[PDB]
Amino acid sequence: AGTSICTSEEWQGLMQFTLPVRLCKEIELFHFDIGPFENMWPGIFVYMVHRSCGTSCFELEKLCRFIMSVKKNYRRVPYHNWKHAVTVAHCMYAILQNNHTLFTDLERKGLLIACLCHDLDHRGFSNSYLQKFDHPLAALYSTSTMEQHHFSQTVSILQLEGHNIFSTLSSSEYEQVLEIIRKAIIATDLALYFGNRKQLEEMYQTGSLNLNNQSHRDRVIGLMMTACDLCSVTKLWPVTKLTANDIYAEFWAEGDEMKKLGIQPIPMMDRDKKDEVPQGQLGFYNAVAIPCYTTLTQILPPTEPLLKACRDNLSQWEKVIRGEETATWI
Ligand SMILES: Cc1cc(C)nc(N)n1
Ligand code: NI
Ligand code: NI
Repeated sequence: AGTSICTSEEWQGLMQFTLPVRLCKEIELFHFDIGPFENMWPGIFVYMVHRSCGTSCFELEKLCRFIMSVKKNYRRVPYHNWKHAVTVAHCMYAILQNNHTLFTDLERKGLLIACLCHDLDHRGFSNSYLQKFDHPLAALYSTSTMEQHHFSQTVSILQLEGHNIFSTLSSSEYEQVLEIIRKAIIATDLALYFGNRKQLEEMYQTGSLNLNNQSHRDRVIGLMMTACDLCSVTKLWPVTKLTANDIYAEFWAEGDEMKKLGIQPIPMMDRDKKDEVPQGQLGFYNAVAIPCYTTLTQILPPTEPLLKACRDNLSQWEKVIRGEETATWI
């Protein structure tokens, strides 16, 4: 109920934080895994905003209140949580650093914020669930149901006293950035991704793609959002594999609720069907991740390491299917 607000101790604590020097180098790399540095996550986000957008892009007090309140509005769910938020934001930073002047200052700040915020107040339930059982959210938001909620939650956070990090923008740039953020968040609806990716592939292959064309820009940004949302699949295998455990933990909890409502869940969400997971992952990589990073690499060549990593993980799932797994810890 209502929007949660960070404590003074929380945001002041973040203000005083300094990132260990060794990580400054690592954070630049696509494969960087935030996993082992939980206490540093919010500081890691400040760092990325500061490197990408300058230490004066936002008032530091407002930025630190914003970040710690964002954290407090992620729920303690197995996957769509704070850790996922910072991970997605880190992928965006890496894409932007490698593609820096293709994007405006306003686009970089909006996108880094959009990624941090893009799953705000996720409950561990899919759009499929919300719509199947007519959750109130589905009444309010007929398509892209959770994504429209994530955007609404973002704007609610900006509206907290002292949290409006975009207040100092010109009224016109203010409207532009909220639009950048809205579009970016809505684009994290995977339902939209299939069409977007297909469109982009065609525009690329015919050579009509034009980043001076706002609709094209929006689409490229959309695909960047997908690439970042799915970046678990671009990490080193052990990291990818542990993250998959958390994702399925959420799926099986949803499947359980469906069973209570008289409906057998899709196999992916069925905890009595774990034998099908390796094949399910294969389908996911072949249908979603591989094409995503393939097209992104065509459009932004510096993102190639994402695609190489995703390819290596596909291979690992293939090995699992064939019975070639080595030891795994959970
Ligand atoms: C977000 C997501 C969803 C699925 C089915 N697999 C993976 N790896 N990631
Ligand atoms: Ni989402
Ligand atoms: Ni997400």
